[PDB]
Amino acid sequence: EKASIGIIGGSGLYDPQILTNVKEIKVYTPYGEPSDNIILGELEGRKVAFLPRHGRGHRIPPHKINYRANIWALKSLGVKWVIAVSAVGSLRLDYKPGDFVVPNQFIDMTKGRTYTFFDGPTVAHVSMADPFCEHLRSIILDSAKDLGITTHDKGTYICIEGPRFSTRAESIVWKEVFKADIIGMTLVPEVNLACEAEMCYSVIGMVTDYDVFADIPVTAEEVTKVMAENTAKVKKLLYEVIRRLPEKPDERKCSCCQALKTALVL
Amino acid sequence: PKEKASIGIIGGSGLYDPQILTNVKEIKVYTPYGEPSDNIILGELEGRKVAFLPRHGRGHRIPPHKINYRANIWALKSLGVKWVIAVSAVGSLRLDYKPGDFVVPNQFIDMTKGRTYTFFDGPTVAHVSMADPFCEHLRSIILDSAKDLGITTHDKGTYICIEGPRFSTRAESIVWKEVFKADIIGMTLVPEVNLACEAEMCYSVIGMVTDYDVFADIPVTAEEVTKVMAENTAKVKKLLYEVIRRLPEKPDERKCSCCQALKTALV
Amino acid sequence: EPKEKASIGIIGGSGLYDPQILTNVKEIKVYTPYGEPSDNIILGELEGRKVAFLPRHGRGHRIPPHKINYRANIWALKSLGVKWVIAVSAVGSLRLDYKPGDFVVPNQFIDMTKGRTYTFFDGPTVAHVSMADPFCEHLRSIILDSAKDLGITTHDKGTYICIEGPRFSTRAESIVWKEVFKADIIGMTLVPEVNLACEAEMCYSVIGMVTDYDVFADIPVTAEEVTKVMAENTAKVKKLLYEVIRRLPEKPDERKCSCCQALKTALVL
Repeated sequence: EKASIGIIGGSGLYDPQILTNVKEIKVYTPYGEPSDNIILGELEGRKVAFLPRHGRGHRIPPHKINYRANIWALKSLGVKWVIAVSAVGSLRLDYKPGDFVVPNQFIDMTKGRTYTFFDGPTVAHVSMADPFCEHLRSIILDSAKDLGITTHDKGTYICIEGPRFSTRAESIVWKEVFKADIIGMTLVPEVNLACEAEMCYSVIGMVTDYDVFADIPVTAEEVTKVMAENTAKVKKLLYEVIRRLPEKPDERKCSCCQALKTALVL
Repeated sequence: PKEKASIGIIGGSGLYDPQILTNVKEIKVYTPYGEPSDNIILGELEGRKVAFLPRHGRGHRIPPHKINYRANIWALKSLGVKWVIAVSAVGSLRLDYKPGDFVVPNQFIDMTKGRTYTFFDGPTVAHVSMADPFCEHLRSIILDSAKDLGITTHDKGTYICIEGPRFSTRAESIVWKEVFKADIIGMTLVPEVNLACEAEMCYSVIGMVTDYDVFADIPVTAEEVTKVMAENTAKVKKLLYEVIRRLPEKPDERKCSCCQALKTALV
Repeated sequence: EPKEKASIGIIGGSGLYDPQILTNVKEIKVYTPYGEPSDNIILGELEGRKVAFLPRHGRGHRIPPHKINYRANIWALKSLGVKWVIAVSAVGSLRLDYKPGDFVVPNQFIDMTKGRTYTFFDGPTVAHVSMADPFCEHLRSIILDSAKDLGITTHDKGTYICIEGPRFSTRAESIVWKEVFKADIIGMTLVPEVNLACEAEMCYSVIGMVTDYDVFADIPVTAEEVTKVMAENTAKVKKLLYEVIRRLPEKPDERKCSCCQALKTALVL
């Protein structure tokens, strides 16, 4: 009924043969219900919570995910580290399908989501100049290097509304104009909320395809396919990362861990 | 007697021409999303069953951001529509696309902000590909017809869709043109085009240039759009009817990017 | 007994309002077709000028930017007869020469908000107001003439990029707002306030108070650093504000007011 590490990804990242106290729980939140029941497990004495953002059978599209419930639920369990795993399209020929990316920045191009837990009467404006948690980013990168997994160490993730994929003119713009490196649909508001909940959050992006600006454009089908072929990789990465996580992130290396001290308008 | 049409026309009122269409009948259709912008007008043109649906409603009482896009596209699909010719007034972002010229865009950039973008809210998740958002089969027939009629029609273009209803700010417009490199601008394309694609229809818009956006003698006005529009409504109707006369029964799938959109879009 | 009236509207933070310079203070509550305004409106007189103060975030700043009832606020001022609307707002800077403590009277904006209500016209009357020059030039020049006479540093032009918030920009977003969109300042409340004021045919202008550089700077913008600096310059805007009000003609000059006759040409017939 407690966990310090939260894993938000796809189904199956859950490895039942390496996690000990499995347990499934349902948590009610002031925002309705999470994408699914949360799976609690133990890994080397580390209490972990798995929450597939699309639900177990991938029934919830990006624009319908109850992001507030998911992040709130994790927070209510005591989660401090959140490792978010996401399939992403690449906007540069050197970030190739199969490669991983641990972005350090994002650009929000979503349109009708709920972006914050603060709707009033308490107004807060969290700083997100460096939106991700550096502590978790470097452990993920350290682990990726030891495991020999190709992983770019920086990158700007442009989050679009979806569900449809980008138009070729849009994609040229994301790449040439906004200078984004990778593209997806679920980062925002997940990352905003995790920050406002003062969690140390980082995303591992798995490059599935070149976006549009390429040879044979992105299909929902090729994404699901390349994903499977690299799910095994992230599971290894994931577990190795969890094995190395200190009990709490270092505040000096966590931009959002004290986000609220300076974000409330008083 | 099941009411059917293979061709859908979405534009302004008027396009529909009383005694030009022969077996005209008005119908109201109920959809899982509420009601379409207006009753649909069914008619025949040389044995071609056609459905007209003015997206703003007959008296133009519905603004761009309030259009029930899902109801409109779902209604056309339920009637058996395969081809959808969308006609829209647009502002030009380049001195060579002039008021009076038409444009058949091949791309778009979506800058809208609070509309409903899809028919797929769950539990079936779908991510339709839109690299080439329009139906090439329809675009070329429209261009062929334009050429035969001698109607100036640019054969490509990036349509940037803004939320509106207010028109762009000069700084926005400089960005749409110099940065985004868009060619024409309007407010109703998205999500109409997303939805038509998800409904696996062959869809293409005819943009009627109405004004230069902000860089022009006097900036774009709603009155100016309505003015130049009428002056060219006559041209689109001719174009329109010529296009319909030439349409094959079904679009050629090899030339229709969305005609089989779902086979590959479901997760 | 006499109906509530004001020709000037001030929308900003609490604090601009002052008991010693506005004479017949009266607090009123106005109901609108959109619900209620961010707070009760404070009516007062300044040199025989009837003024209305409306703090857009509410007196205790309990309403965030994305939750403000912009339609109610604008409609309430309109119903009181307001013709000049001076909007005051804390903003971040996207250029090193626009410094904290400087003021800016923008002449352009770029809307990057995402889920707000942008217009009073949802049908059946469709209207597309022109906004090529979004602000009211008449008010802008009076503000600038007043700033110059008071010796208050005030940039006379600028593109305000409005973001959805409430979280502050990412460093990658800020580089894009600055290098790509070329915006000069950044804030969260301009749109749809400015759209609505224009559609109401009001002569509207914002005085932006630079509070901080945005992420491309010393150490990134914090909510707390905007609170600290704002206060240090609230005194400046109050002087500016009052001097501006002292000079306002009865009605703006339509030839110097892009939105004052906005509806004549915006309705679809």
